Amino acid sequence: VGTTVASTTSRLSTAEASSRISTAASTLVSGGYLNTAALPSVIADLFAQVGASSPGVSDSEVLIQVLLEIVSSLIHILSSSSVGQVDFSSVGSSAAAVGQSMQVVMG
Amino acid sequence: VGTTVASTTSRLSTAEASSRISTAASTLVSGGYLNTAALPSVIADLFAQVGASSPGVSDSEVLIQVLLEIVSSLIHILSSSSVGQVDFSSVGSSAAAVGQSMQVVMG
Repeated sequence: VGTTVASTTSRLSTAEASSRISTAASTLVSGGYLNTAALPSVIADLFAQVGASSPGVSDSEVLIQVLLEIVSSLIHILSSSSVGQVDFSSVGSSAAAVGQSMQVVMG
Repeated sequence: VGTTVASTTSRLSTAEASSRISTAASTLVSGGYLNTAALPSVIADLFAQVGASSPGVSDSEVLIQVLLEIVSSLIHILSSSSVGQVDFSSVGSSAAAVGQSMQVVMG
């Protein structure tokens, strides 16, 4: 998986990755916060745009790119945030929400 | 990669993943915000914890688990956050930070 990281990172350092990330973060917190109703939408989009440019790529490599853009977006958001008071009793829904989104990337 | 998602999600729904996520988020925003100095530390930890339980697993499957816990944590945080004013000029460092952390997971 190592060599795979050096492949997706090379394409993520391009202007293209910047645009996608902007749309992923712009929609992720569009309404004003994290919308699970878009989580699966953004993930499916990124994998679609990137998957269309590299159809001969492997499901793995393409996957590493989808997560690279997703994190890059949400991450850029926290940079400004301050992380107030979060309840650990939410991790359950958080892990479930993400686990369900993956279902949209594979189908 | 589809079958891989149904494999990591099955183990992520266990109390084990819950704990890991707690430390991933508790430390991700410990100081009060996102610390890039820990980004590579948390990712390397999760990959180690899960990698120690499933040594016969594939670098791919194990990878999908490392990102599943990371997102579950950060995500659980936003649930409480309100996402103030974020600058798109931060995406660059965001994508770079994550793209650099991967190097700590495989080296």
